[PDB]
Amino acid sequence: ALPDVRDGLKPVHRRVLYAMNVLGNDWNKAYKKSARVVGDVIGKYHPHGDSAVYDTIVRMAQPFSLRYMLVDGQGNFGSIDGDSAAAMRYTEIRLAKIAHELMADLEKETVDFVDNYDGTEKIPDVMPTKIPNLLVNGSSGIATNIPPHNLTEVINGCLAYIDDEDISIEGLMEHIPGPDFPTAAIINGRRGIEEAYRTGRGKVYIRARIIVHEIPYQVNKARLIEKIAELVKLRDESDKDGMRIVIVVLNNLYSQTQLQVSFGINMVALHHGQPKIMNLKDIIAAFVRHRREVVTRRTIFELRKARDRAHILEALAVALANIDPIIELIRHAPTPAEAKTALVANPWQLGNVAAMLEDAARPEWLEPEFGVRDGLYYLTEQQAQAILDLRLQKLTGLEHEKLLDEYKELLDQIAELLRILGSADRLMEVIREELELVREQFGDKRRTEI
Amino acid sequence: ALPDVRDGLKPVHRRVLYAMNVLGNDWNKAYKKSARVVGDVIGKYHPHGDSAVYDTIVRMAQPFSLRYMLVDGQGNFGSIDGDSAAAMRYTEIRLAKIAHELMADLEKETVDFVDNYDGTEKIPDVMPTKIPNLLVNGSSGIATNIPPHNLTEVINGCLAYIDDEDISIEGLMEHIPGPDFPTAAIINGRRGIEEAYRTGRGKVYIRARIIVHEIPYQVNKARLIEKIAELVKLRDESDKDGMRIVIVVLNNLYSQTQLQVSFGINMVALHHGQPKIMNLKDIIAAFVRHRREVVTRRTIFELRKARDRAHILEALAVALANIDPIIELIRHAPTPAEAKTALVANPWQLGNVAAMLEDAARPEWLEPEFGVRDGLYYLTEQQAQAILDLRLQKLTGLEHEKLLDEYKELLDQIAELLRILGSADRLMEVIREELELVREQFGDKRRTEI
Ligand SMILES: CC(=O)O[C@@H]1[C@@H](C)O[C@@H](c2ccc3c(c2O)[C@H](O)[C@]24O[C@@]2(C3=O)[C@@]2(O)C(=O)C=C(C)C[C@@]2(O)C[C@@H]4O)C[C@H]1OC(=O)/C=C/C=C/C=C/C=C/C(=O)Nc1c(O)c2ccc(O)c(Cl)c2oc1=O
Ligand SMILES: CC(=O)O[C@@H]1[C@@H](C)O[C@@H](c2ccc3c(c2O)[C@H](O)[C@]24O[C@@]2(C3=O)[C@@]2(O)C(=O)C=C(C)C[C@@]2(O)C[C@@H]4O)C[C@H]1OC(=O)/C=C/C=C/C=C/C=C/C(=O)Nc1c(O)c2ccc(O)c(Cl)c2oc1=O
Repeated sequence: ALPDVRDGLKPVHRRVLYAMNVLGNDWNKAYKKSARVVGDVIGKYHPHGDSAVYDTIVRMAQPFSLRYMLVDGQGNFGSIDGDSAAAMRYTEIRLAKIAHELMADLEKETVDFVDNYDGTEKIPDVMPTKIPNLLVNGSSGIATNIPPHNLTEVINGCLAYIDDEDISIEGLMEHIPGPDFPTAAIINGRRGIEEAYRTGRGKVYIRARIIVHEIPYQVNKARLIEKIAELVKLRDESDKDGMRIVIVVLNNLYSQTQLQVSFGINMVALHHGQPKIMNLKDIIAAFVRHRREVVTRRTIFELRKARDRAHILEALAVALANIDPIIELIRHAPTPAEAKTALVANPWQLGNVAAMLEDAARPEWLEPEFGVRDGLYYLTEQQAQAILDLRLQKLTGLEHEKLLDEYKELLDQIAELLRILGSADRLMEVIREELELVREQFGDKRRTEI
Repeated sequence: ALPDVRDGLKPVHRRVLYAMNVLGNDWNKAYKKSARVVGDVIGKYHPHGDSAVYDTIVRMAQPFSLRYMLVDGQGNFGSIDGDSAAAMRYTEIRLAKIAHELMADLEKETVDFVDNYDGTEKIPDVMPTKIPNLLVNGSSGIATNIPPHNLTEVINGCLAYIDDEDISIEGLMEHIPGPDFPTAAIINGRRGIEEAYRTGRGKVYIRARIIVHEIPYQVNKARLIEKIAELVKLRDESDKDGMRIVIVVLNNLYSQTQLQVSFGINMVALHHGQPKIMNLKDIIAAFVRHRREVVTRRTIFELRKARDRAHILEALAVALANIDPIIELIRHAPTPAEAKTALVANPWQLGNVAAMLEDAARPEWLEPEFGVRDGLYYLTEQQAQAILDLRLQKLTGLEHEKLLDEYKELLDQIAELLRILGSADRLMEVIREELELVREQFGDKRRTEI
């Protein structure tokens, strides 16, 4: 019921986006019918059959609901007049490009996973988000009430915090002057913004921009129009190219109608598994600390993966340099178990890959009796099984070359990853550069006037 | 909305059972949560989110609903008193053993498949059922109304029809004297049974077996009890070990209460894509004709599959008999494309598999320039790619032996399949023997007294 402070998501949102990721329902592939994603979420992650899962998909696609849409939707996803989306069998969805940034590096052991409801699947506890989504898209529930914000502004605030962790709320507000609604309009109550940013709680007012061009966030246009007719105890000329409501009285309309509304900001989020009231700085610090954890864990993962792969490739290169005796050995083995034991029994000469093979690339788990030792290769059982799994086409010149090239590139990736892990400065710089690139790729203009 | 005469299923039932088959949710594996199957059905086959999919799962598991349950359910699936099943996240299901007979040989091109709703999946149009499910489990909908029947009886009727296609309705009724309800009780109206079997339509009456031990099919026990209290302008002592309702008056109760109900038999099913009223003989003939189509198509499929596999294995055996020159060829090939062209360029000597290799096993699509020709093997490109895909462990003695043994068994399977396809007598005998085995494995005692 409360969003996680780190990714801004509640469980239902996270389960939806996760299912889309697992489906490969990517920004650069064909749309899928909404029903497919709904069915996957219901069966694997959120085993309830009411309207919440599809409702969440629909909200995440509506440009009048989310400041940065997380779902790219095609078809009828409803309108600001409150009409419903078409049924899930008709609408088409895929991940928005920015949703890939929310889930960047999820496959790289960057976040803890928890059991799904039947213990057959894992689900991330939180997304390894590059986007400060809690602030930029906001959240509500009945309690928390966090308005959306401009991504450029929020990223600038994160970077200012990284530069000076003692930055004041006033300092942060030089970069983040207030909320930014997808529906634009006007905010009127600067003290309310400051009190929210300082304490977590502050009430602000949102005013429409007689011709009405923009209305407050979360106001239903058709209901607004009916409300005006009822108080009159007007035409809607809006279209695809923008909103246009046609109607002294204006101040009166602002006084008794949703042409002005209050927004009670109440920044409550899950923080270390507990609900907590959080100010602007708490929220930014939590996001930054999350980036530190993610990037560290990612770098460790990549280093491990690269060493593991390089280790398998060493075996393959040695076998392919010793192809005749390898074949002679396997052909005379009664069974695959005996071939594997014969492979590991006696070390192998390195041949023309000697220079290429001769500590940085050794997996940390590899005991000292294995690997290159005195110009000879001592294979593990796993390495022997990889030789036994080699297809005959890997003996052709090009496939042999590709393996050697892959090994060489891994050696360079490993040296680089060690330099990064070994340097707090490098690691912090990766974090910053990632934020800055997010700003360059996805940052847009402010819409709401403060 | 109407069941297919051949499998007795409506689309929703077929989509449920199909999803369970695709999931591998088999009788001899662990139960899965109902929600998983629901989610898969909704996402892939039946993209509507109301109660129908789960309701269908629940009905198929209830021993008071289906004469032969198609779902094996564990947990609370509701009762004859009309209480609801527990929610889908709590109940556990797998296919009943007999449901595997309903879908036997589905993977062997035995039935036509149709597009699912988004054109990303195939769904069978009908199941290749060994079970005459329309009769044994019945159907209803608002119209068709077909009561359930005893499997032993119905199979005996099918076999009697196969022996004499001119069998009369009276002849069939020597094997099938009437319906058989899962809830037992008593049928009172033999003319109604005969008129239904002769014409498709007949009305019959079902009577409870004061102590009530059995009640009519589709009667809710709790509602029956309330109905008796209302007319009285009694205790339920039923338990896990059987039904027991405790209450001259009896005849009166039979006259004004569901201790007796009418069942209007109306045997309407889909037949060649059209709704048709069908008599007993029409229904049996349709099932038998379906078995003829299935077994023919299955036999053709197996023959094709076996020839295809044998053809790939011939290439592998020849390569493994020529392992040195094969390796020399591939090692000196600049790329896998050049290795493949070199493999196919020149025919191969047969070596010690000559006797084993030397028309019955040739795929029907294989042009005469390929295969064994004058003691030499001419490879296709596909066969060359299979050699290139061979893992080094296939050179060990045991893996080499397993390949040769597989080829030998395929040769014998192919000779047998040709004998069957070539003989209407053999083919009809397979059909009969399959029915008889169904009767032996799944046949049980009559429950309802006529
Ligand atoms: C507290 C509560 O509501 O409990 C519900 C309970 C009463 O009912 C459960 C339920 C309903 C119906 C059925 C079921 C249920 O469990 C049987 O599971 C059932 O599915 C039912 C069936 O009908 C069957 O009968 C049925 O009828 C249909 C189907 C398909 C299946 C079934 O045959 C069988 C099955 O057993 C769902 C259950 O819901 C849950 O467990 C969890 C709900 C989570 C909702 C989160 C909503 C979030 C909204 C939200 O965040 N608003 C947002 C914002 O304000 C918001 C603001 C800013 C912003 O940026 C964002 Cl992104 C925002 O995003 C937002 O989403
Ligand atoms: C004619 C009709 O009823 O149309 C329905 C239409 C009115 O409503 C459709 C529908 C309902 C709800 C929703 C939807 C629908 O399309 C949105 O698809 C929706 O799912 C809805 C949502 O709530 C969402 O809002 C929602 O609220 C919940 C979820 C999870 C998804 C959504 O957020 C979004 C989604 O767009 C379903 C739609 O149903 C169908 O298309 C097909 C229904 C087939 C039913 C077959 C029942 C068979 C019973 C039967 O055979 N009885 C049996 C016997 O008597 C019987 C007798 C003997 C025997 O042996 C057997 Cl086996 C027997 O078996 C039997 O089954």
